[PDB]
Amino acid sequence: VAGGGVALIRVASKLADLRGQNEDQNVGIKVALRAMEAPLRQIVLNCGEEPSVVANTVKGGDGNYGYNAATEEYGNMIDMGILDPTKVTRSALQYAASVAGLMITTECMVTDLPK
Amino acid sequence: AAKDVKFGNDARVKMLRGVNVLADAVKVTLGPKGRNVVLDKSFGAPTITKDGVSVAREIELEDKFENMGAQMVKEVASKANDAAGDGTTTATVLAQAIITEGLKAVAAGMNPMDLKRGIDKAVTAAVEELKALSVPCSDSKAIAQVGTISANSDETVGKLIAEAMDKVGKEGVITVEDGTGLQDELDVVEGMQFDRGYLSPYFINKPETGAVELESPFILLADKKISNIREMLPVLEAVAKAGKPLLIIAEDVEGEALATLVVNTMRGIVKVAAVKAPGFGDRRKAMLQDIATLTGGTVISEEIGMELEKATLEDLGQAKRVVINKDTTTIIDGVGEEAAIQGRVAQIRQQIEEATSDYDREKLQERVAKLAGGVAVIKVGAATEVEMKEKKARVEDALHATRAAVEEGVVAGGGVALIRVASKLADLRGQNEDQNVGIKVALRAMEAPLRQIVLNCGEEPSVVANTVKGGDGNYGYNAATEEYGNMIDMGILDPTKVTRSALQYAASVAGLMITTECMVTDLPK
Amino acid sequence: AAKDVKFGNDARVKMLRGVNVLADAVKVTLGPKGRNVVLDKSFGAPTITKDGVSVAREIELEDKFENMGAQMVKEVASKANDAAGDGTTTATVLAQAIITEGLKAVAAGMNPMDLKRGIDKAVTAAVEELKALSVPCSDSKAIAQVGTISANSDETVGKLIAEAMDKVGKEGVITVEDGTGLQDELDVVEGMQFDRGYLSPYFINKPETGAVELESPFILLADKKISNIREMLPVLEAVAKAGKPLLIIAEDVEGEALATLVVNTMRGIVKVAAVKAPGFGDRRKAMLQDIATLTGGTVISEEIGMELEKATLEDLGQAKRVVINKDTTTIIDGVGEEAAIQGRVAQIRQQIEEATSDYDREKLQERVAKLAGGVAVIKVGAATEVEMKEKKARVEDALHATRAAVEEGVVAGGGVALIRVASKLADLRGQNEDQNVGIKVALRAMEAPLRQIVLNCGEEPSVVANTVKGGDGNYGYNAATEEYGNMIDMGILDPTKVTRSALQYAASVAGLMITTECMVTDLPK
Amino acid sequence: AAKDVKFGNDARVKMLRGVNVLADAVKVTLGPKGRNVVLDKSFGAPTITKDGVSVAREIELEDKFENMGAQMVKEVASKANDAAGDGTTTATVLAQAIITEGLKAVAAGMNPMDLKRGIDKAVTAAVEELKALSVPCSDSKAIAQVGTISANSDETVGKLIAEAMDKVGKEGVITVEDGTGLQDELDVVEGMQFDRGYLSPYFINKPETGAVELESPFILLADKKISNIREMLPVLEAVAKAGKPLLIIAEDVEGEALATLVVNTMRGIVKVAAVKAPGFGDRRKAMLQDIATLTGGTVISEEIGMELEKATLEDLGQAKRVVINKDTTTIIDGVGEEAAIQGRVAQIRQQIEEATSDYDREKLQERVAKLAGGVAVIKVGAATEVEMKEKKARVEDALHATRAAVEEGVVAGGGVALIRVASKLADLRGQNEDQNVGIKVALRAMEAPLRQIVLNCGEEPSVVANTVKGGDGNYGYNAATEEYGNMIDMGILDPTKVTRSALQYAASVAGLMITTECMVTDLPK
Ligand SMILES: [Mg+2]
Ligand SMILES: [Mg+2]
Ligand SMILES: [Mg+2]
Repeated sequence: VAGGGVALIRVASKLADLRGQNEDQNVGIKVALRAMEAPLRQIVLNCGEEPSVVANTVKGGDGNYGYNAATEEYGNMIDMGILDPTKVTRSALQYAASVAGLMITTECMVTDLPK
Repeated sequence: AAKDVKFGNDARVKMLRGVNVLADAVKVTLGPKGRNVVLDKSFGAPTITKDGVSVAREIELEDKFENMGAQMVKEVASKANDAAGDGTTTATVLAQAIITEGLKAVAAGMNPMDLKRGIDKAVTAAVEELKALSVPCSDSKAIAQVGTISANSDETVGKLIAEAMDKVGKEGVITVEDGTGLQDELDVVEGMQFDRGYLSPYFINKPETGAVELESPFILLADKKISNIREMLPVLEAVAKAGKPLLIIAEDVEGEALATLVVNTMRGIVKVAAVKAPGFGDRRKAMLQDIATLTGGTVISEEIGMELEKATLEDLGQAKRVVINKDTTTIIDGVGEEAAIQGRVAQIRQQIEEATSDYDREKLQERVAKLAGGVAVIKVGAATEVEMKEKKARVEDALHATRAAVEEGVVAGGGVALIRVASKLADLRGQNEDQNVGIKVALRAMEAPLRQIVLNCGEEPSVVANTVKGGDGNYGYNAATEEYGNMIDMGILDPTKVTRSALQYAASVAGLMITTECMVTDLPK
Repeated sequence: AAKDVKFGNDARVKMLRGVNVLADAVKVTLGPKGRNVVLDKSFGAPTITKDGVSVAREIELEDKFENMGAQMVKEVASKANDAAGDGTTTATVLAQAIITEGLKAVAAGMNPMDLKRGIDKAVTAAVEELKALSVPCSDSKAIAQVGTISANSDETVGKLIAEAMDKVGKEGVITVEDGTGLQDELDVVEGMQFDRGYLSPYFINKPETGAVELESPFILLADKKISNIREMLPVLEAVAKAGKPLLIIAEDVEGEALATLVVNTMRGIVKVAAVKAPGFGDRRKAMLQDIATLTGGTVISEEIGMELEKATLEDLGQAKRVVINKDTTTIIDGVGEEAAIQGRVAQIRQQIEEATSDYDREKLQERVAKLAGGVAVIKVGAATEVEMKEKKARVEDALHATRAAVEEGVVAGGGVALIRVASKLADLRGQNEDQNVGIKVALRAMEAPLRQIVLNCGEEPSVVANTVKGGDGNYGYNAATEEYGNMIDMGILDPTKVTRSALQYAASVAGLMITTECMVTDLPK
Repeated sequence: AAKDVKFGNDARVKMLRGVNVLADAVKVTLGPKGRNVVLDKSFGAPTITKDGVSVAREIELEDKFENMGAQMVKEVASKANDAAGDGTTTATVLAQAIITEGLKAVAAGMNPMDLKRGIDKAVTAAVEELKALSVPCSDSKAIAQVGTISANSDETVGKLIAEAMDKVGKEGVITVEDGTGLQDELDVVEGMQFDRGYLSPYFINKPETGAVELESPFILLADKKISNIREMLPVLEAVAKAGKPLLIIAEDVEGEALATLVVNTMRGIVKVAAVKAPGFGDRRKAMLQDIATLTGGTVISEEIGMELEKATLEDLGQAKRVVINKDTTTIIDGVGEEAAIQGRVAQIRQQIEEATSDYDREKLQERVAKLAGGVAVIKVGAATEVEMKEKKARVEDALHATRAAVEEGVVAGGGVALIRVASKLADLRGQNEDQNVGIKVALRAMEAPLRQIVLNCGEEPSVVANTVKGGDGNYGYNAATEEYGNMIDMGILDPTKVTRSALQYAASVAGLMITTECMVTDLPK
């Protein structure tokens, strides 16, 4: 799939109408969708460009169209040769959401005393 | 007193921390989705306001260096409001932006003087671009539209202002007063206006407008400098008995005399205000006599051998109303006989024929224009007193906006005019690299107003700013409705004078602060 | 002075901490099982009260930001009591609930302005739902019932109020005085009432009601602004000799004149009160002559050339009693000749015939209604003086409740009306998700009054709230008897005006506080 | 262990503080009027040195972030000395200059990556300019001149080096040893040199040159990785009895085997050093056997089934001297019979005939050149032992200088070549403004060496720097004599390799440090 973090922002854009059983779940959805932009924005931030503007333009397009962070031009990311294995992007998201879900639902922590 | 002296970077960051407190306090109120500021009053409940000027007045800091920084920007930013009736907040936000990026550059080791000269070059260029972008406001239809937009989409206000400007002209004098019923009124009366403000800000009795309003006052006409109250006592006691306020127009009031009249008005033993007589030299003496004839008083000139001690309340002229602000004094409805005034006018026109110089003819022509022209008086009517006072305020505010619109036109509001103008000056360069940075500092600072407005709305400043640069002319972002289009058509505009004044004043103080190497103030204790 | 400036979340928590102190102090008194609050005075034993208004006025906090928070809610919550005679405590509890949940949402990163817009939309909807829920109070039977319920199940009070409103009408003026024996009295006399309150809260001599009562006072009628005490010395000295109190009705009393009169009354050398003249412009001059004919005084207009220094006792009008509060001035039993008043009335009924405008005839119809209508005077009787004063208080309190009930009807009390209306607005939405949260904040806040009442009773708020939502109409939980049923039937009700006013004022200040980004106050020391 | 983590600017100023301590300590020694640094050792009187390398090795800081800054610059600056035999101090002063100005730019808000790319572009360009400015050093006359200048104007040293290079060629191997009397000696012996350095810096027994020098050592040749010392014990014990040092040439020596050998050498129970065998794969196996034939030892290959435990003293080869530094190993005067070596050479020349590939022939030709070529040995003679050791040091130092001069030529010394090259790159630009600043940072940094030299002399850096830019070519300022002229003619020069290496290594770390956003280190605990 398209690399440079645009695959995650692409699929998040397709899931705007996704809802759950209640309002709390709906927020949980929007939290996840908004988090899927974090990789792209960070890549763009490291380049010294505005994350908001690039994220905005990438959402505008469809498919594997995105922002090549190296050359600072938009186009088909697969064609330009900026890609990731689907397994990588999938795995990264699922593992991220796994630990995030556990931490959000943590009410108690037990550890040894400072000294 | 022993002084605390700071230098260089140490001094400049103190100023910057001061300007930040001011700017950050005022800039929250900017735009249609502007936030509230709560101002404390230890005699009742606190004020909740979205007026950036009200907030600015309150700002004073404990650190004396930080305070100096805040007071410098306040001083200059307020001059924008004095000129155009708007854009103190804008001037403050611009100043913050220019100083912040200016000091970054100074720390990067660039010459302050070159930075200043680069900023100034970008501003001169930007002002010319504002002229180009400006849509004129000439015909009565347009005057009504601008008055309507300025008065919160109220067509009755636009109509009032247009009718008033039709009576006395575009360069005419227009007053606003309380109405006496539901009906609005428009009358022209014997009056005059000259460019002399109050001689103390402590005389202000209407703090909203920042002006002194005297109802049915006596006017003292002195052709001397009053430094002592000793010579004023027989006159002050004769007006205290008549129980009416007093305007003094002298060559100057200063020293003992000023201080005493400040404290008396504040305590409220006698309501008094003071302004310099208009002009200087021979022409001052002549204009004092013009006001004398208008007001039906006699000038008390020490040159023919009159003393202020022997002055009686017969000598003082009187009008229905006087309004003084920081720059101007307006005398409204003088009690002068039409015989005397028309006689004075005929006497001036005689001198125009005998005048040898062009300069002399022009000066005499602007004296006759004052006497002959008079003063328009808009009485604002409404159903309830609360509605009447509210509408009056909108009329005064719209009047100032429309006056400014007539002078220099209108440009896209919402901070769009500045960002548009800045986008046209990408290729502007200076004498060296340091000046080039000074330019880019200014151009980047011109986005600050828009971005802040967009930030207050809760939208991304960068994205909006980006889209607005894409278009051309008066195309911009309506922050209220969240749609792009022609800003003038959508009715979001500013007088070109406002935007111009805000930028020039902002760049003035910013340039001075960037080129400050030393500060001196009293020590904390 | 140097200021302390706070921003954003840091500022908003301070205000919330402040409102919590106010709300928590006042809300303990809410409901039939309300708790006592002990208020300290350093002249005697401390006061024990269940009056939330008494508690609120005492609350002032040391932290100047926290204080500003408390004073803002006090200011606005008190306007609920001014309008309807109840619901300051309710407004405070609502304000706390809206602010708390509002600020949680702001911290979650939702736009304050949208939250406000959502709250406001929920309120507008809720007010209409209150209109729908409202049971009218028209017939004199119903009036007596509401008066009885308001006066702590005393049927004598209900009868008194019903009989009074039967004589002077529903929109008639009704006064309450001390009785002269066991029997109650009811008399209609020459009188008037206009919407102008005291010009200084320091005139208040009956602090419980928060009102100025003057017994057999002279009334000064001046058609000018009084700024100096110099011009009212001959009149004040003439009033001191007669040893009667003085009411001043002028265009305005401000500055040194106001200050001097405030101090004089507090020292107690002369008892005086000042109010603005009713209306503005030409209509003011007319109404100032109406009170002149009623009292049997003459207006001291400077327009036809009369001075205040040449005003004797005979120029002042007089009445048997004047009652002034924050909004209203009532003139009771004037000494005007029936000939003069009936003549003035006939004169105005002449002008109604010659009136061209509908607006002119309705304004003249107001003035005739005041002069012709007069004022009802209830003299409350009892066995002892202690019982008499106690009953009088309940009559005044029930009178305001009944007046409000006549205007807008009655709804289920005990905080049930609010929770009922909130349950009907589950499907209300706004323009975006932020506004939707604003709605849910408001809806959830409307339960706060009920829950607090239930909490004070020692029952579970969530369970009761749950059951009340289950039912429909004016079915609710009687907190006194711990039974469910028709709240109106069980005699637990509020005037619709009270509940409405409390909600709208609560939402007003809450909306402003949520959209506050900056606060400015003096420095701790 | 728990870590201390710093980010962004906070991290980068720490590194700069660390680099400053290093650079400031080392840069005082720079130039002909360089100052002394006193280095404390707690076993005698302190060292007084003008050797910037000696100073650098001592520098270690308490603050762990500052230390990291210093250690990074040390690490790479030392690579300059490894390559060319000079310019660690120059590399350090350059690095300081690039980092200082680089971080000023980063704080001004310029993209670190672009700054780095601008710096790198300026350096690539500057290296090309150095090649253009370079005067070749080819003929034997020039060899002697450079050797003389490098050996402190001693013509005997220049001749010695020239005569040595005449014997074994320009790409020949040359050693320097202690003399046995007054006369100098030059002999060519059976030896070899390969590009593998010590496997631990703790093997260094000559800390001044930073080298391992073993006298009459045994050489162990193992075709395996040695991880455990257990397999080494029978060989180590046999060597301890003969009482001679041991060189281990294996595939690799790591883990417990390395650690044990490090501790044993530092204790001094057996003096031992370890290096990797040259090359990799099949080429490695062949070259191990080349060393075996040369030293007259046997390769212990586990491939054909030999164990290291059954290795006796006869299996080890021996030479008269081995010299190992960070990059190179030189085996001097092996005890291999001339029959066996010439036989091995003849055997390889046979394989050249049978070789099909050109790559194979070139690789075989390298191996023949090593075996057949041998090693030149200069024995330096003098009257006293003190004079002999002193001259020997100057010869070693001049030899490295001359070798470098032969490879890439010479350019103007005294920091002139860098300032000259920088002056020719004024019009160099990049892809954006950030890269342009990156270029100007680098060009301005290239002046740092000259300015520091001039500062140490007590003259004004800016004035001298200004004059040197005025001229062209190898015209510059002789800091010793305070005269301008052709720097090469005056005999103030540097090998082009030195100046090139110093600049590239300086820019290497400066680039990495500028583009650092996070640092991780252990806690102060
Ligand atoms: Mg304005
Ligand atoms: Mg009440
Ligand atoms: Mg060397």
